[PDB]
Amino acid sequence: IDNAVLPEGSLVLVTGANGFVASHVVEQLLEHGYKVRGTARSASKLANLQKRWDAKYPGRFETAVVEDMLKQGAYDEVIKGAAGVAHIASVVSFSNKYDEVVTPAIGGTLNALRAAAATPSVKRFVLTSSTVSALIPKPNVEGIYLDEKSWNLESIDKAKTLPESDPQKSLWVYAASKTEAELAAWKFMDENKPHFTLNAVLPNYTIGTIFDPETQSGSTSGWMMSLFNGEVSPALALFPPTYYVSAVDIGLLHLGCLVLPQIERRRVYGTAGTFDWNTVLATFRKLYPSKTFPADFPDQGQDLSKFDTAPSLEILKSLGRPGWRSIEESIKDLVGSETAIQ
Amino acid sequence: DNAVLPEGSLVLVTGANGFVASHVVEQLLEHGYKVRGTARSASKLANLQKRWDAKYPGRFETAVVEDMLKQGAYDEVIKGAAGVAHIASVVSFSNKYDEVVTPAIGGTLNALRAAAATPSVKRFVLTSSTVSALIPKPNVEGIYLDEKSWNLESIDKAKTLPESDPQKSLWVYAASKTEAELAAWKFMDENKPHFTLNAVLPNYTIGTIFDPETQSGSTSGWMMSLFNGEVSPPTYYVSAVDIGLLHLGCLVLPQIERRRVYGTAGTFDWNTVLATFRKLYPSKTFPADFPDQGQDLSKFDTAPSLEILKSLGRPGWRSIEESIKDLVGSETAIQ
Repeated sequence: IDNAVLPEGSLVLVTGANGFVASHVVEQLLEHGYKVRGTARSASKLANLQKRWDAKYPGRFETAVVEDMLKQGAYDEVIKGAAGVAHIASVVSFSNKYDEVVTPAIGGTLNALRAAAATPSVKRFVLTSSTVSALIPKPNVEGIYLDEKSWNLESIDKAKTLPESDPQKSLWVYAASKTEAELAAWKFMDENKPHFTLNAVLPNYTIGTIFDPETQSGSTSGWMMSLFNGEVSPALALFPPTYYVSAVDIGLLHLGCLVLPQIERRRVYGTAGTFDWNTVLATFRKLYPSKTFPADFPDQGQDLSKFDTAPSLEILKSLGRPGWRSIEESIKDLVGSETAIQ
Repeated sequence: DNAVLPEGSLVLVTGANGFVASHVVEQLLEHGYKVRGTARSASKLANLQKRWDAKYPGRFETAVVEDMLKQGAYDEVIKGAAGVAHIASVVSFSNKYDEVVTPAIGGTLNALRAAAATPSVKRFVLTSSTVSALIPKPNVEGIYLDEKSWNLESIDKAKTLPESDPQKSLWVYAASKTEAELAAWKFMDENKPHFTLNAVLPNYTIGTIFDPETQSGSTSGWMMSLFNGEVSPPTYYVSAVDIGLLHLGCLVLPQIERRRVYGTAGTFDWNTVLATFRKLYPSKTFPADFPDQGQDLSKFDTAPSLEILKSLGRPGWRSIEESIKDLVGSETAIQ
């Protein structure tokens, strides 16, 4: 990558590297000649992915264990030698209680940022936020344009007082946690003025290959894979139409945020195009004509929102892509195509 | 395609001046049908007659029916009609159960008798309500409404509730709608007439008010009063255009016979409405959010409704923001 701010062969720390989106960030870093150190709560969580990257990119990926993401000093050992950091602000919804979900998301982000501020070698930091830090997808709402100034401020209070019976409450709690974490990151940058530059990537609904299905199935692509296999969730039919984005493209967006000189203090939207479950089902049926699939879902309406994707397309162009990968190609990355083996 | 009423046929719409009825009329006229619309006086239809004379020239005609109950009331106006849409409206000039419920049944039975004596009438659609199935109550699990659900409870409740009960008028309205729809289905079974009956059961209808001077005593009229800052259970909304489409499908679609068709698009409360008002009119000031009304946990069997909408060219229910926009518009800075 010409004029890269992180030299070729530099080491990037990717937190939560076992996660589905994170594993695509790692893969695109490795694909472009960078070394990666990936953290997980236990070595077992990375063993399969470690096996894949040792085969695919020998000697370029290393597992690092961070048992407590919140503990002070948690990243102080693993960050040493890193020229960049990719922190994925993951949300653990083991509970309905706002404080149990939102606070660890902020706390993990601040901990990673503190570690970077104490490491002079770190030059770039990329935070994985979400489009929910701008808005919750709402079908058939006109006049929604999201840009780098759009913030989901409402989600913070809304997530606190929604009825438990509301089918969308978990989505709102996830939105509050992503919003609060991204806000905390930008506030950290302004208050502490650290030596590194921060960028945020805001993926929407990421569709792509699941490298290790046994552990990565609790992901956007994992849910789509369960649908492919004939599973239907009641929350599935109440999910709003939204934007998809290819998992490779999301990995590229993080790579550009880490290495490209023209990308500083940006919020980069991962929003390729709109979709609903019936477009997914139609693509399943074309890719596997012999397979039986669930029936079409009742109409969920249409997403009329639009996103300012100018820095995203700039990054994609700088990294050699004509534009967004198509949903049909993205879905094919996930489920493959029907083959008659002879 | 395959409409059971020929294209260009005449439909009699009773009470055509009413808000819901006027949307039934508009959707019939929009689809190339002729409409004869009745009202208690010509004055109640003059404004609507002017609008439909402009929008659909020569396709709407006013007919005066002073007494909806009197025998023979529809004998002239029904002649030549291939369909009848009777809106079972409820006149709440009184709290007395007998004074409210009895005319609702009597008008329905009179319309049905007129259709039974007119061979040209092939389809009859009755405007009932979701209150003929249930009265909305917040935070009740396991409520599923289907075409067998009947609000039998409302009949006794409406007669003996205390006057101080804030819900008493709603229960009397529920009893009138239930008793009228029951009477219609019982008429079909006892008299076995030549035409087919369908019922549309709207919930809270939201849409454009064609004639504000006369149509404001409606669900949409109440919302417009809130929009204008007046404050005078959570339930399902439905777009007024969708309700008109549901009546049209009940009148012309071959796949729809002896059905109770729910107009129930999605749940809402007044604070959802106020939020939509504030977004549509950022400069305008509106009433404060209401105290928590609870949540509507009921679900409706909307299978024939969605079949009708699909057959008439729609992807599904019209959205609440689109429906509220139909009613109040959006803020404009005129240059």
